[PDB]
Amino acid sequence: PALKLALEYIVPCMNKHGICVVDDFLGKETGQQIGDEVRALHDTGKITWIEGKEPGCETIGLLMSSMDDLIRHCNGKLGSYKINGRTKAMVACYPGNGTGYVRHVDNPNGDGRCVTCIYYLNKDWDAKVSGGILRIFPEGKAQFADIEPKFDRLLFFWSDRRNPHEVQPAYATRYAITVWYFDADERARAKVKYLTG
Ligand SMILES: CC(C)(C)OC(=O)N1CCN(c2ccc3c(O)c(C(=O)NCc4ccc(C#N)nc4)ncc3n2)CC1
Ligand SMILES: [Mn+2]
Repeated sequence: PALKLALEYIVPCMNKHGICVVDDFLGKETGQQIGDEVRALHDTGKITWIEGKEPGCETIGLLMSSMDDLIRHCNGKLGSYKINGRTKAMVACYPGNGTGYVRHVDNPNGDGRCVTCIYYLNKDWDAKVSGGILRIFPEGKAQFADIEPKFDRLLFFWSDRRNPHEVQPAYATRYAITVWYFDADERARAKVKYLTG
């Protein structure tokens, strides 16, 4: 029921808060398969872009298609964005070496990315021992939000200056897939801007 989810939760949740969490996105079996697909690429070789239709990246493609389907079902009711495209999936490994990520904005200079979309692959993850908590600071709010990189969790937020985020140090290696959805007008203007100067 993606139509229920998008329209009843994601959209109003995003328009009010700029951040939306969807736990238990694909289920245990589906998630661990995506987890296993990532672990395979890490070890063998076969921060890298995955198109979605490679050998050993099928369930990654399902995730992406699922991700996409939810975006479709929002019916262009996320802000006033015309999402007509996205990046490839960034499959990254995040070491457990007690280093955290400095507070940043994902899209600071209007390159076209309007929505950050992140899926976490950390089974039985316990931030109380392992760390790696995401702190987001909604630009014009009295509160900030700590968010665990929990298994089978899907996280949406505005990529722009509204959501600066840092990640606390972790003491165990982490896996997450990230996708950025483009606004049509914004992405168009950035392309011409680059070429025109
Ligand atoms: C094609 C076009 C020019 C549009 O985009 C690019 O070329 N990009 C997009 C921007 N970009 C990156 C790369 C990396 C980025 C990045 O780790 C973050 C970010 O908040 N990371 C922290 C983090 C996230 C998950 C987990 C887990 N579990 N632990 C820590 N946030 C933002 C990040 N942005 C570099 C590649
Ligand atoms: Mn970021």
